[PDB]
Order: sequence, then structure tokens, then C-alpha cells
Amino acid sequence: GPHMATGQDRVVALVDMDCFFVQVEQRQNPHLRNKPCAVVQYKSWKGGGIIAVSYEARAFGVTRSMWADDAKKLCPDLLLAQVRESRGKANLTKYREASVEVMEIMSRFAVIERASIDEAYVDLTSAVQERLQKLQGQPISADLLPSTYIEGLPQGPTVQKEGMRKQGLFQWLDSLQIDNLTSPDLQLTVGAVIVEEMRAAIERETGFQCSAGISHNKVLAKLACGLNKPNRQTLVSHGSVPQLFSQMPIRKIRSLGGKLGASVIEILGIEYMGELTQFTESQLQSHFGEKNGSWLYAMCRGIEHDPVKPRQLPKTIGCSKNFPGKTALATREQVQWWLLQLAQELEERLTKDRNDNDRVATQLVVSIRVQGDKRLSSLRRCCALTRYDAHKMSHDAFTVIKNCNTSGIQTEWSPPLTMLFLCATKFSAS
DNA sequence: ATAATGACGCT
DNA sequence: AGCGTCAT
Ligand SMILES: Cc1cn([C@H]2C[C@H](O)[C@@H](COP(=O)(O)OP(=O)(O)OP(=O)(O)O)O2)c(=O)[nH]c1=O
Ligand SMILES: [Ca+2]
Ligand SMILES: [Ca+2]
Repeated sequence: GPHMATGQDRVVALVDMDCFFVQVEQRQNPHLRNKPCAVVQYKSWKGGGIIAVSYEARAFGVTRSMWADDAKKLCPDLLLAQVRESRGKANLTKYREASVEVMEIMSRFAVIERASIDEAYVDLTSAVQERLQKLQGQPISADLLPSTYIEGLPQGPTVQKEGMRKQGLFQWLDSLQIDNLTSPDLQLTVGAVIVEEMRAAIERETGFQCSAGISHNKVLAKLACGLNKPNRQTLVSHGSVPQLFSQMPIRKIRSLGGKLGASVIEILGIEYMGELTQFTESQLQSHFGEKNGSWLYAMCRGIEHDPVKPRQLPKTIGCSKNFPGKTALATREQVQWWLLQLAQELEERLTKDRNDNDRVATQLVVSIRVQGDKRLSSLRRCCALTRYDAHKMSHDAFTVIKNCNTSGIQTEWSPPLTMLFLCATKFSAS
């Protein structure tokens, strides 16, 4: 009825950089531009692990987590750039810094939530309402939306991609309710215009291309974003949700890509996101818990309330290294030395962080993984972080994990460690 | 023998 | 406090 909330109160975008580490390497090395190429860490073992893949290389079947030697088998022309290595581990500084370039530019338009090294949510509600004043009911030209897809359109009465895009946009714009400043669809459309500008600015000032989703909440925006990649943006309207969700595999919806998603599928005996509508909120709550049941009930109707959190800086700073199989650390001296290598990178980055962002970390968290254990972390322990000093931090870290050592001989370490992880947390202003 | 990161929920 | 889930 008239008391039915429709989740159309906000305009929310998610921006995501196209094959981000590859673009960073391609900006720096013009030889890699418009070529099949990939970013790889380490190179001794099977040519290194691939962690990012240009879209040209994707067309050959090259994927993440592939060994580089295996990728060459699919794509013999594949060009590689390798991650900087410092102190025997990967060093992602180039990408973190590239990330800051993009984030500060987006920050110029609106409050952003940094969702990863190359993704940000944008709450555009205020900017849209303001822009809606700039245009005194003035119709929105197709030319303000040159890279925008309208999900679900064209419908009813062209054989190439751009032809379809435009026909969809035209059908959308022709039906638009422009003399109504409260029309959710109009707000989204104005939201999409701004995101075009934001994306133009990002490309102009960094050289980096990205894709974006624009919708009424974060989950739909994130979904919308992946529908037309690379270098394009997608508007997903509230109206588009029933058809879109009608064949949308549950695992595609953010937070449903793991075990909860799988149990939703198994317990309810369904496949697609829209099928969730046929259950009461109480039923969903009984199967998955109050919080999940409530969230599921709203979400399958395109309604979600998770706000864009005003946070542009990460809340933790960490360094980890895995030591798979034969490389697992087996002596005290190895464990101490690698904790030191981790502590040294951490200290550089913390000192940087303290000068840039006026804050200090107050807690050190130490995480290890023992051989045979499938879990990410075998064990987590903490101590105070009182000095940005590598030798102290590495020493304290050893102290809080050292009795995990089950070995009879003091110089030996067992069970061998397959991962070391140090993370600085609990920042206070400074 | 993917990695190296991150955010947050549950108890 | 410490472990588990989900994501890039
Ligand atoms: C998913 C993932 C990404 N990354 C890095 C490399 C990616 O370039 C970057 C962001 O990842 P994604 O956004 O997941 O991937 P992408 O940018 O490479 O490609 P797409 O265009 O499909 O978005 O972070 C990892 O190091 N490990 C990972 O598991
Ligand atoms: Ca990306
Ligand atoms: Ca991403």
C-alpha cells in the first residue's frame, strides 16, 4: 500500500577500477598498454602467481591465481609486470598510492566509503538534490550519459553493443518524469550524470578507467557495476529489480557469495534471488537468524539500508606473507627474521600514516597459520603498540606467539608456520 | 604452492 | 579477547 517502503530514499554509487594493478603498471609502462598483460608476484615458482589480468588477456582465458607459466600456455604473447619485492615479500605501495589518487578525486564530489584498494561507495543523495536545482526541470540529454547502461532496457519494439545501449537510454530518457524532483528514477538519472563526471575526472587526472553502478543502495550498486565492464556504468532502477532478480543466481549478491548463500540455496531449495520473495520474514528469520532473515526479506525486493560510511582511510595497516609447503618456517631463527622483515615494512607504512593522517596505532595483532590447518588464521594474539620500532614490534610479536612452539628442541619450530601476519589497529588521533 | 591484504560478526 | 565469514 501507501505504507510500503520501497528503498528509494538514497542515490548510491559503487565505483570500481578496471583491472586495477594492470592499469597502474600500464600507466608507468606504455609498452604494456592495449596488450594482453598480467601482474604477477614472485617468479621463481612457475613464473609467479598472477593477481591481475588485462581484459585483452582475459579473452585468452587467463585468470587470477593462475601460474604465469600456465597463462603463457593459453596466451603465448602475454606481457608481464611484477610486483615490487622488498625484504623478500610483496610490496603493494605503488597500488596503495595509485588508490589514494583515485579516492581523493572521488572525495571531491561526495562522502565516500573506501571498500577496497580500488572500490568506493558514494552516497550521492545530497549532490543529486542540489543538481536538481541547477536544472529548472530541464530535460536530461543522452549526451550527458555517454557511457551509461539502463538495466532492463531496451524492451519491446540493433545488432551491435552501442546500438542497444543507446536505444535503452533513449527509451529510459523518453519516459522520464522530469518535472517531479521527488521521482526516484529521476534522482538515479541525475546520479548517473554525476558519476559520468566523476569518471571523466578520474580518467583525465590519473589516466585510469573504471566502471560504476548507480542505484538506491550499496548491494544493487555493486551488482549494477559488474553488469557492463570495463569502462562503462550501469543504472539499476527499483523497477528493474524483479526481472533482474528473477534469473540472478543467489551467490552474486554481496555477502551471499559464501556459506550463507549456499545454505540459502540448500535449505530453501531455490536458485535465484527473486525466489526469496515467496517466503515470510519470519520464515527467513527462522532459517538464517533475525538479522539475516530481515536483510534477506528486504534485499530480494531491492531494499537495503546499510549506509555509506564516511571512511576514506583503512582502519588497519597490515603485512602478511605465506610460506607454503616446503618453505614453511621450521626454526626459531626463521620465525624471528621474518617477523622482523614484516615489522620493518609495517614501521615504514605506520610512520607514513602518522605524518599523513594525523593518527597512531595503539595495538599490534599477531596472526599465524600452522602446517596442515586449512583456516586462514591458526591463532591470533595482541600486545600494546607503543613505539613505531621494527625491532620492538617484531620482538613483542615473537613473545606473544612463542609458546605455540610445540618442539622439544629450542632452536626448532614445530608445527612449521605457513603464514606470518602483523596488523596495526586501534588508531587514536594524533 | 595463490597472495596480500581488508571489514566486520559472533561469542 | 579470540575465532569465523566474506570480500578485493
Ligand atoms: C580479488 C583480488 C584482487 N587483488 C588485487 C588485484 C586487483 O587488480 C585489485 C582489485 O581487484 P578486483 O577489483 O577484484 O579486480 P580487477 O581490478 O583486477 O579487475 P576488474 O576489472 O575485474 O575489477 O586488487 C588481489 O591482490 N588479490 C585478490 O584476491
Ligand atoms: Ca576492480
Ligand atoms: Ca574491486
